[PDB]
Amino acid sequence: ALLVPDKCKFLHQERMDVCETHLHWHTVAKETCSEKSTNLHDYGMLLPCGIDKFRGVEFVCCPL
Repeated sequence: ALLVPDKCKFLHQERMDVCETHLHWHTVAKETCSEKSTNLHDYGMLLPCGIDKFRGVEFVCCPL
């Protein structure tokens, strides 16, 4: 479980049809925080579908 601090927002994204890399998900997360002028505070991999493969990510974006 992730603590959500200092008025940051919690976001999850999950696609049954998708089994992708950590590298993929870290970018998605980072591009989503970035897109709203907020930083990626940290993240977590959802549903292992293989070595370095997952179907989702949860993450925390904080205000600049």
